[PDB]
Amino acid sequence: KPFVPKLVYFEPEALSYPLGKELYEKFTQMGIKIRETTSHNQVRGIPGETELARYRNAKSTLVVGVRRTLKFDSSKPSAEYAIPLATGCMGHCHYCYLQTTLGSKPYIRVYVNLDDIFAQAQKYINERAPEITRFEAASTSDIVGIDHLTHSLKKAIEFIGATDYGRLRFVTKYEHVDHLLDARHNGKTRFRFSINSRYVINHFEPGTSSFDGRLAAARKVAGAGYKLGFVVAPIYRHEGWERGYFELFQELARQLEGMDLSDLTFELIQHRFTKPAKRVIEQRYPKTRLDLDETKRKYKWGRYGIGKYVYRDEEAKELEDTMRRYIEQFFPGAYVQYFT
Ligand SMILES: C[Se@@+](CC[C@H](N)C(=O)O)C[C@H]1O[C@@H](n2cnc3c(N)ncnc32)[C@H](O)[C@@H]1O
Ligand code: SF4
Repeated sequence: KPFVPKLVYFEPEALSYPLGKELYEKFTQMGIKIRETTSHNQVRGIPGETELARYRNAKSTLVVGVRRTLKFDSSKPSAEYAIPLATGCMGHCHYCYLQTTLGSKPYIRVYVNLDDIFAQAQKYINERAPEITRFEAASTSDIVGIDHLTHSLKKAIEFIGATDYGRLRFVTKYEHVDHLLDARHNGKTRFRFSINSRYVINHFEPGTSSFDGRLAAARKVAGAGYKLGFVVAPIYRHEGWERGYFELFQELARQLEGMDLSDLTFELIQHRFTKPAKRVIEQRYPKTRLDLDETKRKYKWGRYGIGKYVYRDEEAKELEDTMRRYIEQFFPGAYVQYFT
């Protein structure tokens, strides 16, 4: 509010880059505890005697490192590629799918070699030009929520804005967007916000900005000329979900009335969870009301990893049809990019 870490790790090589140097100067000036780590993927000594303590303390830890990977992962259906600027999040969403992603770490990571990263991005753009290449910057982090510390996203926005065939997009649950409002985005960045029913936000999204805060930020970014979008996710069949999601879209329309919404986009993602999710989530959030009963679900098998549970076809279809009705009612001429 906005996020500031209570412990910072640096890779020694990180100090060779402007961002690493800048962050070391900032955090030493603030008197924050700073440690050294050989790799940002191998961070040792995070305080805590229990698993819950170590998890919660990791969520208050920042790790400053060099990105050595290299190839960008695909990010379909959002975008062609995930541009890697950060990994991890300070938020505590009970359902967060990043918790059980292969190789995910609970701490927040930021990468300092932006020249390298943007160079590789340009390479991907050139490989496909004159076709457009889209980059997702919040695939494995809340890149916006972290950004006031680094301005790495602001730099990426302006990098992409300068390109002819590159486009950028990202989604956030945080309202701390003021430093991004004067960025030279050149119309090539889609600024999105995660929204949900009152039930889901109140019960499952602690440590994030409120709905009203997210909408205040949305009006700001739209007013600064960014393309605006919303991601309705996770779509979760809680008791009274039909009316809950009806009221979401009704309230969303009221909070955006007056504004031009001719190019507004919606993305719909149903709640999914993996086989190890129940054990992990119940350890980290003992009092959660999140239902992870796999017997009511359909399993989608993994390809190179493990798969996940989604709602059954009938219930998934019901969710999709209902969401599409609401968007048609309150946002005629808004585009629904996908339901998954
Ligand atoms: C990985 Se989230 C990273 C970006 C940012 N920190 C944010 O929260 O918007 C990206 C989206 O995915 C959703 N999401 C998270 N977990 C799940 C899930 N388990 N099932 C279904 N959806 C899940 C979140 O609500 C987001 O809309
Ligand atoms: S804000 Fe996004 S990345 Fe952070 S815990 Fe919530 S879903 Fe996960």
